[PDB]
Parts: sequence; C-alpha cells; structure tokens
Amino acid sequence: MEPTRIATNDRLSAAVCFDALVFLSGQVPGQAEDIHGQTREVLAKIDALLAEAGSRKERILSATIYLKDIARDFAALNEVWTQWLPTGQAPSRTTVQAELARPSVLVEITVVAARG
Amino acid sequence: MEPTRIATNDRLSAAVCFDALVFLSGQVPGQAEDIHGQTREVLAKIDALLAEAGSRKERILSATIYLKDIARDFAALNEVWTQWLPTGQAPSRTTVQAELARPSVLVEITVVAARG
Amino acid sequence: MEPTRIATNDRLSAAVCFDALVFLSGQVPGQAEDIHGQTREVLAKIDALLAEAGSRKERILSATIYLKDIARDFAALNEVWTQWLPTGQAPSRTTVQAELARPSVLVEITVVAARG
Repeated sequence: MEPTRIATNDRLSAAVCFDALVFLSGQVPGQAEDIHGQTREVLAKIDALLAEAGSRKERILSATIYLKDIARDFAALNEVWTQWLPTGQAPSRTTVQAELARPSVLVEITVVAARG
Repeated sequence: MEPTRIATNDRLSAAVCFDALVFLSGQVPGQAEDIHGQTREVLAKIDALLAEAGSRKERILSATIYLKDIARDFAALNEVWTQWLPTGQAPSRTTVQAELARPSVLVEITVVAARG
Repeated sequence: MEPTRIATNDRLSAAVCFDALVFLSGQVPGQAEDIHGQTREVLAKIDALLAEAGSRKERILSATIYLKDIARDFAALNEVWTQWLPTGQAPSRTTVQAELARPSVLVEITVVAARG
C-alpha cells in the first residue's frame, strides 16, 4: 500500500515500486558518444534497475524511447534494442524524437515493468 | 502474475497485458496522408487492439498523443479524437509535439487501458 | 473494476482512477509567462488533482516533464520541482523537450500516482 524507492536524489528516484509494478526513471547513457554505444549503456542501466526492483527484462510492460534525431538513429537503436531483448518477449514500445537534457545525449529510455 | 503479449515482433508487442492493465504500443496511421485520415486510422488500430486485449474505448486510462506539428494539427486531431471517444468517458490525456519514425507520419498515440 | 473520472470534458478527464492508480492529464500553467512561475503553477494544479483523486505528493509514482526548451529551462524547472517535492520522496522522472499546444506554454507535466 506504500510506494518504495530505489536510488533517490533531490529530483528523482531511479525506480519506484508499487505493488506489482516498477516505474523506472528515464535512463541516459554512460560515457559513450555514439548511438550504438549509448543505447547499449542505457539498456545496461535499465537491466540493473530491473534486477534491483525485483523484475527482469522478460517482465517489461512498456518502453518509451526518446531519440535526439529519430531519422538518423532509429536503425542503430533498433539494432541494439532487438539484440538486448529476450527472444519472443518484446514489450509495448513507443519511439519518438525529443531533445534530452544534454545535447550529447542521443537516446533516453523510460520503462515500466512487472515485479516478479 | 505473468505478462501476456499480443502481436509480437523483434522490436515490440502491439499489446502487453498484466493483471487488469493493458499497455499498447504507440499506434501509427495506415495509408492516409492527411492529418484527419491519419488520426482516424490510428484510433481504429487502437480500438482493435483494445478489443483483442479484453478492453474497450470506455476503459482507456491514459493516452499520450504525439503530433509532428502540434500548432498545425492540434485542431484536426481534437476534431477526430472527440468524435471517436465514447460520450462523457474521455481518458486522461497529454498531447505534445514530436517527430515520429517516418516524416510522413503526422500523429502517433500510445494508450494504457483497463481490462474488463 | 470500473475507472472513475474527475473533471471530464470532450477531450479528456483531468484524472482517471482505476483501483489503486491515479492517471493525471498533462497539466499546463496558469497565467505565468516565465518558466519559474509556470512550473509552480503546473505543480499546484497537480497537487490539487492528487488530492481530489485520493492521492498525495508523497505517492507519485512517475512524472514525465515536457519542456519547450530543455537547454534553456531545465535548471529553473529543477529548482522549482525540487522545492515542491516532499523531502526524500521523489518519484521516477523523465524530462524531455517537446513543443506544447500553445507556444507560450513552456512546461507541461504528466503524473501517475498511487491512491491512498
């Protein structure tokens, strides 16, 4: 009956759990400068937060994927994304263009998942 | 306790169901080139997925509506949207501008709904 | 087993409740023209809708924050946002750039929360 939080700072919590649902903050890349690397890094951060929250990649319910330049980077995003997903178990998905908080960030992904 | 999926490909599932919730992938138009036609087509695709997932238009919980050109197309979007909705039963809604994966796509809508 | 609605018009309901979840429509500012004022006003509108829906600021699960100009206004948004949040209880959050329905709107925030 109470939300619980993982990795809280003054602006956000990396994850909020409520009953059987896990809400992740939008994840941004690490040090990669290129789209492939950055997508890999975002997805790695998501996989770790899912684990910490009692979920897993197979239990993702929805992902919204924000690309700084969707025309330029959609193909690379899809390549890395499809490799990362568990086979036959893709979530619902929406991919749109949006500038992110820093101009060097090319990709940000926000996930909602089911706790196990 | 397990998500189920409808129309899964290598990138996404058109719908993911979990308990009493239905998460739809962002729906894009069919063959229409114009905003009115494209909005009608997106909403038709949503109505079919709601049916397949055990929901209905009256049970939509939230919609995020992405317009390639919000200044240009907000009025047309609203015309078609309000016609399509069941009377007195509009969902929560957010409408923002975002380029979609192809430049010819003017509108994309992502819905979360309650299973019946 | 049925969604309930708060403040329904022909396009949207300000809030939709379903079981223990509250889905708010994207909230836009009041009369403020500046980013600080507009953010304060959006957050005030959210706090009122949370109250009406049986929730509260401490029970927010996720927020998506849309900025017309993320480079310009991210710092001001964060200042007001962090002041408004209950201490140690920040939600999951995603902040991206998107033009809103009127050019004078600088900020719009969409919240999902847990009913108490």
